[PDB]
Amino acid sequence: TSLYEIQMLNYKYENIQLRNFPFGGDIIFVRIIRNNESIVPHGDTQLRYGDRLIVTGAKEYVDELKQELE
Amino acid sequence: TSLYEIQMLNYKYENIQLRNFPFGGDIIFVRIIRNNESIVPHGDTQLRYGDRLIVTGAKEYVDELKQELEF
Ligand SMILES: Nc1ncnc2c1ncn2[C@@H]1O[C@@H]2COP(=O)(O)O[C@H]3[C@@H](O)[C@H](n4cnc5c(N)ncnc54)O[C@@H]3COP(=O)(O)O[C@H]2[C@H]1O
Repeated sequence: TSLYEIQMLNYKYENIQLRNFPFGGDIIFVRIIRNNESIVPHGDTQLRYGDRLIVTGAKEYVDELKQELE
Repeated sequence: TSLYEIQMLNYKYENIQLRNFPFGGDIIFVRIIRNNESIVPHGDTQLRYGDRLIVTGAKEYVDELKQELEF
């Protein structure tokens, strides 16, 4: 698998924009599924509680990010 | 999530930075496969001749990118 899904269930990251997010490693947000819509994420895209994040990167950082976010 | 592969066959864009690419649409480069390895693309990342660009986004702009990069 190369596309992983992570739930954004951490209140500490609400309204935090991708351009300021402190990534656990080399990761790109491929899509964010929010309110039944699939968004192509960019720098000023803000995380929201309940977001379904579709991410790609090495399993390590993905796992790392997963722990912090959900 | 649809991903599309685009070959970087246009020397016009070689060495150009992702932060400096003129995007005319809603698109993200999910992966670049370069020198037999699969890499995660960022702002500094350069397009290099022969790159296999894996992209996601508005299909209309994917199509324009394919014109620019591999036609
Ligand atoms: N995979 C990709 N596909 C297409 N273009 C790409 C790209 N990765 C980087 N870029 C382009 O480079 C900018 C520079 O990227 P950078 O990684 O330095 O700087 C970024 C980055 O760390 C964060 N960001 C934006 N989108 C992101 C994403 N999908 N995943 C992770 N971080 C993102 O916001 C900073 C400013 O974002 P902004 O989009 O307004 O500005 C973008 C975008 O035009």
